Amino acid sequence: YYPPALTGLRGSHPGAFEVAHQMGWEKKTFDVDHLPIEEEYDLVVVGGGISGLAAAWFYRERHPAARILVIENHDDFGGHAKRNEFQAGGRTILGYGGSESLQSYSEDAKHLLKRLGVELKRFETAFDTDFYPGLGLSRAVFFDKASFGVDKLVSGDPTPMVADEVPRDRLNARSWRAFIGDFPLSREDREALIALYESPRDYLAGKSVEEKETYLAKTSYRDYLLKNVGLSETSVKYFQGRSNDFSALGADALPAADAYAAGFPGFDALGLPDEPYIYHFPDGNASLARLMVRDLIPAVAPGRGMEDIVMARFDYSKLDLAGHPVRLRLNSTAVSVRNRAGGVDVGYSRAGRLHRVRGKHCVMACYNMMVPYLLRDLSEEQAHALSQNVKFPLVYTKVLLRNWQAWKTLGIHEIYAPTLPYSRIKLDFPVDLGSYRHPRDPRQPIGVHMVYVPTTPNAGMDARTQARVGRSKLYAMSFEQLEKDIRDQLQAMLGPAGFDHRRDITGITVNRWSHGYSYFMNTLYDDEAESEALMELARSKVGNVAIANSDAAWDAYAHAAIDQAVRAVREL
Ligand SMILES: Cc1cc2nc3c(=O)[nH]c(=O)nc-3n(C[C@H](O)[C@H](O)[C@H](O)COP(=O)(O)OP(=O)(O)OC[C@H]3O[C@@H](n4cnc5c(N)ncnc54)[C@H](O)[C@@H]3O)c2cc1C
Ligand code: HEM
Repeated sequence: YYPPALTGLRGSHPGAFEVAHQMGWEKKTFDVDHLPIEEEYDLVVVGGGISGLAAAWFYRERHPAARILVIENHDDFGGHAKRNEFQAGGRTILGYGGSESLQSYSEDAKHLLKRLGVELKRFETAFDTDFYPGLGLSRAVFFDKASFGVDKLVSGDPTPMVADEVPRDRLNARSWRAFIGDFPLSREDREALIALYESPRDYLAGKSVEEKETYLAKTSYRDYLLKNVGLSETSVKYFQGRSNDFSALGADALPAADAYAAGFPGFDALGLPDEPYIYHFPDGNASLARLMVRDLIPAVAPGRGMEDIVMARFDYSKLDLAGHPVRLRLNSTAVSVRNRAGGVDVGYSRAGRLHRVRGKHCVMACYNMMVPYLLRDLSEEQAHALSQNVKFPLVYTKVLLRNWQAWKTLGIHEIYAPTLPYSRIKLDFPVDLGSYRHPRDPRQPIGVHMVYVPTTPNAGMDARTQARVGRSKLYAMSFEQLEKDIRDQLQAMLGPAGFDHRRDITGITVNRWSHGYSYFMNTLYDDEAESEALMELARSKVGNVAIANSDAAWDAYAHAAIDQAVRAVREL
């Protein structure tokens, strides 16, 4: 029993969500008040992600002898932080199923990393930052026939990005004029894009700095480019999907002020008033989850420290052993949380069967939108606040390739596709850590990472609706349909250099994050003071039940997941 080696439809896989959807969609309720209490703990944690795991860890630090149960509905621990594995040519090749890297922090977060043996500066040498640039490789843009008239792959992209692992002097980029000159657009559209970089103008002339800023927070980037810079509808399509990965929506939902702060073009002349993105374990932040699980339940794997975790062998049969004071219980959907007698009764469903356990304390570390269906003591106001945290769907696909000669031939290590389902397609980060060595030889297998976000661009939707509609679209897609999109797009982009998707793909893992990033405050649709009041109301302590998850901070980062766990534990 070893989830990390599974391929196919992963992420929120079949079996993880059905009981939750009976509560959320059908309003079925699962009461356990008539069942005997089976087990008793000091702390019961709902949700086995980084935040739930952190809550167990900090609670135990404060209560060394604590008995702790973690209830988790996926078939593996870690939530968004999942380890993916491939086998090729005798060796394991690692990938990240979701939460990707760390930055370089509260004292509590520092204290957690140190106690786990995570030295952040180790990545200065573990991340092979000059590997792809040293091979002469650059980032490219892929234009699709349907949108631009013809398929064209344009390399040498100098566009600077928010979470950039490439040293800026090492982009192997061309000039804006040279690079844009190759765009499959009319001469007029190319001149207009080029002038965007070569000859910025004050497109908001007349307005003071304060009025410009107000305007930019209430105007989408797309509209700013359309109405103020004057780019054509065909030009702006170049920008449509650039924000898909880091914000979970396209340029039509990106506030222009947020585009400015992300380094997007168009603002240099308005008169308005970086760190290497290399903190990446070979399986992403699943290492952080695995680190905590081993530290919490030492029978699961041997060793200690950030080096040997990478290839440590986890025995899942040791996760949920009684007597062991910390127990992690997978494939288990919590359905009921109720204060009683200075304790908390927790009900969960497992293989269709209901169970009841007790803790003195409870931390709700699951999706915040799930909490109203579980916590029976919520006022209507707080339940409603919780339900306003509408999470964004994302899909992170791992693809194993026989070789990557087609990438070498095309001179690329990463593609941006403005309008296709997958907007980000890249050879995986080259990272050597512990006994794991990143693939090096283009004749040999390598992992590809690629990001698909089911946005509905230019429809007039607010962000919450784009999120919910995105989930409807994902729900309506079989694994077969997802696989076709992968193979169709890889074939169209790499086909010209000899790629053959049927011959050259030797593994596919689709991590379906239907409930991906936490909601965050979007100044195009939300009022800041109202949004903050909703946030603080939603995470309010309820008796002996505290609420965590990154959701509780409206902030989709592993460090928010840790700090919300810390706050929750201290309240208890
Ligand atoms: C695709 C993607 C990429 C990301 N990349 C990064 C990155 O590079 N850096 C970064 O800092 N952050 C990143 N994140 C943010 C990520 O959400 C956090 O880093 C962290 O993984 C979230 O931890 P969590 O514990 O808050 O939530 P989760 O990981 O979502 O854990 C909550 C868990 O509770 C479970 N649960 C829900 N309902 C129930 C129930 N009724 N009973 C039991 N369990 C339940 C859920 O299924 C889930 O497994 C990324 C997120 C996504 C989706
Ligand atoms: C990949 C699998 C999934 C798909 C395709 C999916 C799809 C959807 C859709 C279309 C909705 C309605 C739109 C919305 O309100 O956001 C929804 C809502 C919801 N989902 Fe999921 N979902 C999945 C997984 C999960 C998981 C893993 C959980 C919890 C563990 C979950 C719990 C819920 C709940 C509770 C709601 C109700 C939201 C509310 O009432 O506020 N779903 N999902």
